[PDB]
Amino acid sequence: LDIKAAVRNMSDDLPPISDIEAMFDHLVSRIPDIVELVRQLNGRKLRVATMCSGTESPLLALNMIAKAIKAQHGLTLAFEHVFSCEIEPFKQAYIERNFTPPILFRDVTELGKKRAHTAYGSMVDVPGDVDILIAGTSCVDGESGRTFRGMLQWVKKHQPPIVILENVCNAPWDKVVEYFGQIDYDAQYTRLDTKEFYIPHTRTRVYLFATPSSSESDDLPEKWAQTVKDLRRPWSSPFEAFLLHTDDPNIHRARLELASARAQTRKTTDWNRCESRHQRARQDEALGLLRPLTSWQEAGVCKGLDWTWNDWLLAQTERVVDLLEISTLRMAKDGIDSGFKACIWNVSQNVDRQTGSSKTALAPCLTPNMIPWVTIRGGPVTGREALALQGIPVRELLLTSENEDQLADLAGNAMTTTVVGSAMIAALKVACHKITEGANPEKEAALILEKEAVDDEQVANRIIGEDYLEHHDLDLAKVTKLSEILDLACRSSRHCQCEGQSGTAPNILECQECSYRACKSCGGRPEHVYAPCANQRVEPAEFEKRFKGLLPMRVRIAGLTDQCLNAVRKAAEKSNKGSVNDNDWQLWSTALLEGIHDAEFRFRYLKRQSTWTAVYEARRAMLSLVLRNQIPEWRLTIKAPASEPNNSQLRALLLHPVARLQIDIAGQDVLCGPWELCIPSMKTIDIEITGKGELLPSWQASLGLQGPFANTTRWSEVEISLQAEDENTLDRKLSGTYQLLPRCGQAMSSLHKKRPDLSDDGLPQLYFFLDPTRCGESREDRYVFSTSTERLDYGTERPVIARLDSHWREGNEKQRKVKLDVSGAWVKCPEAHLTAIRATFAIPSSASAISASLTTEGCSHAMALLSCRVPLDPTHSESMWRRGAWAEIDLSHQGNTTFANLAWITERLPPLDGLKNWAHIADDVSEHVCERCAPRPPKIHWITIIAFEDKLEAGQYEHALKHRPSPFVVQLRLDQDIGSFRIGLNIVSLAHRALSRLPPTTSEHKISLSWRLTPGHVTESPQPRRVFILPSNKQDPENSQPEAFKLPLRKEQLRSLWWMLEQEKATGKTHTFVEEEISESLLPAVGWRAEGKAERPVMVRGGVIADQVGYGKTVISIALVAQTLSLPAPEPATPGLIDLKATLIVVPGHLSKQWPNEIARFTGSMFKVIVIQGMKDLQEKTIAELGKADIIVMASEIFESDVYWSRLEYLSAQPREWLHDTQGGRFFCDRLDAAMESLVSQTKILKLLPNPVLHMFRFRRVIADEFTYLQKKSLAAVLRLSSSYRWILSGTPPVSDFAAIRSIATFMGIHLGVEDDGEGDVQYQKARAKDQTQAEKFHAFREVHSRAWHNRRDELAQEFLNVFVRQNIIEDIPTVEHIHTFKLPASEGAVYLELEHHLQALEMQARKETKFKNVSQGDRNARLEEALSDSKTAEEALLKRCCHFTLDLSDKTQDAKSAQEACDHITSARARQLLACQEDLSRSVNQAIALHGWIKKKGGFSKNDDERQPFAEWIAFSSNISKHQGDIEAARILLKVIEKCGVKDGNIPPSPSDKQSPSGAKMDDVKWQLREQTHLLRKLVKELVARVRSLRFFEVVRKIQKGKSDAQIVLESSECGHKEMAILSCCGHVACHKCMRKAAASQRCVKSCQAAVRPTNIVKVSSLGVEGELSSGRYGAKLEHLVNLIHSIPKNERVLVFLQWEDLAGKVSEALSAGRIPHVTLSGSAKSRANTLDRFQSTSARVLLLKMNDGSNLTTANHAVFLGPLFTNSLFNYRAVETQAIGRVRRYGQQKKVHIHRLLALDTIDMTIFNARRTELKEKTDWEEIPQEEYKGR
Ligand SMILES: [Zn+2]
Ligand SMILES: [Zn+2]
Ligand SMILES: [Zn+2]
Ligand SMILES: [Zn+2]
Ligand SMILES: [Zn+2]
Repeated sequence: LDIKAAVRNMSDDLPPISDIEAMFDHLVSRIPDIVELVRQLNGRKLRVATMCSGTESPLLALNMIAKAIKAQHGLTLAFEHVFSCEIEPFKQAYIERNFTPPILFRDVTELGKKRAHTAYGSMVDVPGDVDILIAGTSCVDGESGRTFRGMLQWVKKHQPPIVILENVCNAPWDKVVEYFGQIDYDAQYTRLDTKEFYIPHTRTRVYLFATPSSSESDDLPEKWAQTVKDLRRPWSSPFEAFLLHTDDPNIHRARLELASARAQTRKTTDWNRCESRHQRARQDEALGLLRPLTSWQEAGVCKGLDWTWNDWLLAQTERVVDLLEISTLRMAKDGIDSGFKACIWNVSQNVDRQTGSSKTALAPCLTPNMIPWVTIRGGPVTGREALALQGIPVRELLLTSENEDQLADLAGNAMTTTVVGSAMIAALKVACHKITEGANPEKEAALILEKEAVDDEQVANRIIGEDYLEHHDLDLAKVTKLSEILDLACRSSRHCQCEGQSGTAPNILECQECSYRACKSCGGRPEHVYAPCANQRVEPAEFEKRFKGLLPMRVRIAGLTDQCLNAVRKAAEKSNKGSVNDNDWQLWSTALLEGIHDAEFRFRYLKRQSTWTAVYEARRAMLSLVLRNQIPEWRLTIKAPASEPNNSQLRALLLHPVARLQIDIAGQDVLCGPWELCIPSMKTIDIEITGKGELLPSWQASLGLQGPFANTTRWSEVEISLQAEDENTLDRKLSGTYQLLPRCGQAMSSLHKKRPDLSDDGLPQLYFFLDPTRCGESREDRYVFSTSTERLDYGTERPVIARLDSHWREGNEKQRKVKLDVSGAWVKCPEAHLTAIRATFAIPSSASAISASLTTEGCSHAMALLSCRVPLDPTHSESMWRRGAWAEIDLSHQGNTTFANLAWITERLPPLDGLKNWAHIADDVSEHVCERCAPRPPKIHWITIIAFEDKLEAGQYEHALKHRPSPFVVQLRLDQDIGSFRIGLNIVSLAHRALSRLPPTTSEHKISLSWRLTPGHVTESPQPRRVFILPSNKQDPENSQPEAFKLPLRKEQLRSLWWMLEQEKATGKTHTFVEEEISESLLPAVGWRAEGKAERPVMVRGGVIADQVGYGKTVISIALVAQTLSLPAPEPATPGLIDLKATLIVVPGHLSKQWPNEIARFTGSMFKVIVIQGMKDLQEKTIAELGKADIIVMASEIFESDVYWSRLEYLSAQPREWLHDTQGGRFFCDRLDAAMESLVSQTKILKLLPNPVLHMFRFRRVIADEFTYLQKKSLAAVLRLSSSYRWILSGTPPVSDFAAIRSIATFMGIHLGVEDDGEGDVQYQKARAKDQTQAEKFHAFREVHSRAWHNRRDELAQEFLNVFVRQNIIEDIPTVEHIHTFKLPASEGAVYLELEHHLQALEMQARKETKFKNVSQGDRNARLEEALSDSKTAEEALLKRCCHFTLDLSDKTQDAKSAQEACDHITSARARQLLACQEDLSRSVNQAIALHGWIKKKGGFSKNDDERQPFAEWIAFSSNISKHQGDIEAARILLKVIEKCGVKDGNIPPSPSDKQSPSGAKMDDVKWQLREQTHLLRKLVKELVARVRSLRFFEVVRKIQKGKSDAQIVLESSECGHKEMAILSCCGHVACHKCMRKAAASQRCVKSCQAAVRPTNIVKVSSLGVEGELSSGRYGAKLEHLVNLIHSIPKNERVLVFLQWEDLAGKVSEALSAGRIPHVTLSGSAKSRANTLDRFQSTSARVLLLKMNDGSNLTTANHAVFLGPLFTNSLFNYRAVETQAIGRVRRYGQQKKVHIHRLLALDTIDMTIFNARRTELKEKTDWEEIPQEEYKGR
């Protein structure tokens, strides 16, 4: 066939091919002329050089070419990756991990010179000779081609014989060939399609071979292209063969970070431009306006079909989510059910860009800016799966912390390996000559044998030990022993699709008429009849082990000779089934015998799907233990031969399993019973479907399609009829009546359930539904009639009973003839048997035998941890084992496959016990690093400053890191029929690694190295951050007294003072904290994580108090200073130093004026004090001036001052511009490091130095009084200076994570952690990743840790906390509550009453604010919403209006000042919006009439009755008062439509008209645009109706509130025939309560209201309010009760209020002056809130007006007065801000009785929220309530 015809949809004759090795094997089998390259090399080594290739698809393909060439012709050709270039750090880390090029450069522009920088920073010379070169997508771009010309300088100089490019179709290719001809290179570009070379991806890219000119009269590129376009072979395997399974540890992890990321967390764009296009499409294809995949409301309110990765759908945008709906509807109406056909959408493209509904097996182009969507999974294409569509093989990949966008970059800007391999092989073949052969074979072969002979010894001597005890022989027949296992299986199997392969989902729900289990969170759109799940859950980790003990490992089949089958068919011939044919029988029996004979099935893995299953791989078949809940069994499947066409008669008949083994429930053994064969014998039978029952909307109708699928009916039952014998031959008695289960989803919502019948009593339930084939035309999909409905996987087949014809679908007909087909007849077989089967293994089982034989500089050797011996068959054996000598196996590139073929051995071994605890030699030699296990990272140089790196040290660091001992070593051999493989850990290497990462100190301590090994380690799915708890400080004895202070210590500061004394004393305590640096190494598949650690004990005196303002931290620290006085406990000293006995405090600037005044207030005069503010005090006093001083306190700005650093460098003997920086980053840290190295020498030399620096000399004590304030520049200052004891004081301790705890511990002196920049948050990583050298940013991606190595550091941080960190946080005081409740005055109460129902009418909750382009659509929003003024949401406005009456608070130009006078403005302004509505409705009708006439100028609609017009039918229906219109609402529509244009007829031109058409032209654009105008007009009609209905309601209630003759007259307008009466909240419909309760229940009042009404709306007219009762007119009733309460307090207390609304606070502050309660408002100034709070707390102003979110001590304050409940989103944040401020007043240090007051309104949303808070807060956290007592005071 032609290539285009073939690649449009996959050829059925090309064999299915998905293995990249088989791809390239076939490609080499194509051309046999490639050996000419072997010859023209003559023993040389080919020289490749890629540039910006991305993922080295070149080298992947070329390795596979070399392996293929050897496989066919027995000829070896080698090639040496001379150098690669790549710019992006994560890309080059990926390359270095997965390939290890010997040279890897930064940028191509540099490499036109004699040397360049490699990725590391080595600056090696450019190589100079290559043979083939490949540039890429990223370099071909005087600025545009900065890279392209830079690469051309390389090409011109070095003249490579072959050059290949790769890029998009739309590139300046002619200019490329011009630039090539500039330097004499023959170039020809051609475009080629990825789908044309073996892969079902669709990508077209443009290539061009190059070669130097004048090689011949021939033009080489033309012949090259002719050969390349010959190398075409279309796709034949669906993209479902390149996809990983859904429950796969790399995909389920991808689902889990999505859920976890959502668990941590607003950006609203308007898609109004494309919205009209979406509805236009829905209108055009006649699709409905439904949303059947995910019913989406807003950005993130959607709800998928429970199996659809819903946490991804929540994160998309509205356009994408809607386009998914439009796609599923287009794919519907074509007989195709999306979600059950395997296909893929790329939904980033706008609507109508693509035709869509393409060939299902194919996949669109996966551009870097893609948002793909796998249909049948319900989720995005995982990046690892986008890399396998580029031909890259993904098994042995190393990925370390890549995003999905960062990895989509790689997968999109890649080279399809088959395509580049074809281009290379044609290029090399055509340009085979002109190659500069070496042709010296034997001198090279000698070196080849030299390298092999030296490494064959090197691997054999790497293992020491093996004298450790061998352990008892294991037999593979561990069949050691009933249905308790089979029900442990049910209790352990999967219950929520989101569970995966080891997960527990709370609140499982199980259905009836079908057993579909799902979690309560992700379940309910395909909802169907649930009930909670009964059974309790066993962990699968615990189950699987009991299962493993039940299983053999190698099994074989005994029976099934030939000619036994030849009598198996005889009995079925005697029986009524019949044998259809003999050709198929021969072709089947043949391939069955070569699958059974000579095959030892080996155990591979266990599937934890909703049913547990075990899998056994052979050479030519597979075996599966199914372990069903009912009828567990074994099924055998035979692999069809690899070289078979897709439409093969053999391959087809070898698709379903071929043999069956019913596990005997009686028998306690797994393997037992008879074997039944599925003989291939297709059968023709005739059936009679009958449709009876109620008719239901069809599947398409339920989706809401509007074409011929507008309304279509299908039956609710189906009565199936089969012939007697034609029933008896089939095993299951399948004739009955099947009830449809529409809520129970399936393909086309088709789940029919068998009714319970007779004699099928104990048997699984049989379902009948539709199941598509994941590929192929709609007419492929059929009815399954099966016994299971589980969501299967690729390569798993459904065990079905009989299939039905493919032309049934659905209907509503009475009965019809249909053809059923069944093809597999099972027949008994007793001759089959399944049979299980001097092995050893050297478990060391002696943790000390290794430790004894361990020696220093033994890093070269691998201490043997395990050995084994197992009998294999040397025949039909595979090449992992090596005959004769140990072969090592490189784990990084072969470990997954290796350990996947050894699992049948590895899962009989016992777990390595005796190794969990760690013990080893002690007092080890310190600082003796290996410099082979742990190289010294190079010194980084600094010089607008760029982090430069030292090239010379970089090269040694490179070589050393390249040559490091692999911590685990695996070796295998097959000497004589007995395979022996061993595992060894390089323990001393781990210890040497951990030794290096532990910085040296001048300590008299010696570390101890140790090591441990833990089995069973499993990779960890994400959990949330661990919170860090601080221990209390009350359980200890209290220090007696300070014997100096004049004031007591309140009995809760004594218990902490004793704690500060005991540590600065440090009784006993050879060492306090043990700093532990661990290093690890993973052996994944076996599961061992072997970790070795170094411990250093350190003894340090001090801690962090971490206590909040209003606590006597200052008092307690002056106490600790007084106690240890004249007591010279600190022993050590630098040999040259100026140590004093003073103590130092570091405090911020505005808190320094405090501290000496508290010594003065307290004892004072018992020790000399010096405070220093400002630099010109350090100049003032010398060293002997500063002498004889006990306590010194410094402002933090002294370090931030730069004359301080000038003095520091002057005493450091540095140049005067050294240490002179304005940014204070990592560079200034080195400027400190060198200086501090200088200080020790300077002070070692040699007083009264006039201007000393604090950093030069040593203290008795340093106290960091605030640790979170100290800026990033001045923190480094306070981290250096030395002291005998270390104290940190802080109101807020920075204890949020490890990176925050480490900042404290560095001040302490501990070294609990090391930097890695892979542990912080995504935010925090960036602020440090801007300071990284370009090589460090690369080194971060190179190595990654285990998420257990972080948890252990978390544990060590917690252990640091529990020793050095205390916190005093438990009822201090009587905390009483006083719920004050309002009566509604109805002077402003009714003002409130109109708001909630006005907002109910307009149904607007919040003001949305987004990007509006349409000037006449955005203003209609800014005006409609304008009534909810000065606020964000309905709750906020309702609270503001229940606190105080006012239309709106931002505009103070007009002031109501009274309740009725405010109602006046309410009525006036609301009539104003009514007129605004009618006048927007004015201009809109005119524009509609004009656009209507725009059809008329063109002339009719091409027919008198071409179509009904939306606008026309809206007229003459909105133009009468007949029906579907308010009693009085619509009479005001005629007054506005007729005045423009009268009766329906004519009036084509408008009476005023400015622009007849805003308007290229389509004549359908304006048509459907007029339709949109009709819809908008209907909308506007609705708001008019609401506006007038609410107006009538409010004027009615204001009538009673006025209480006059009009009130009584319209009171007697009851209209209910009666004359106590309730009012409708929607309009004035005063009809009596007696009938009107039934009116509101029946949802229809007596009138011709107009809209349905709720019984909760009703109010009693006598219950509205009484007038003249209380003067609630001057201000809000809340404000006057506030005045009353604050009057009622005694004058001597203190009051604070919160004011949760700052807008309301402006009015509250003014109204408080009416009560004349002098107040502070906490505003009016910036940064002068310090004086705000110093006021009235130094001693005046009583009451404070807080903000409820705007560290200060409120100890003077006694009464909190909340003034209305706070409005907030989450209960967590509610309680956080609620216990906070409840904490601000009575935290500690208070000698009062705290009272909490609430001013709430009885009939108001404020109580509606208060009840919601109370009735839910007591359940969660079991929050402690406070006693409630009525405030009587004064
Ligand atoms: Zn779920
Ligand atoms: Zn159900
Ligand atoms: Zn070492
Ligand atoms: Zn009545
Ligand atoms: Zn009414």
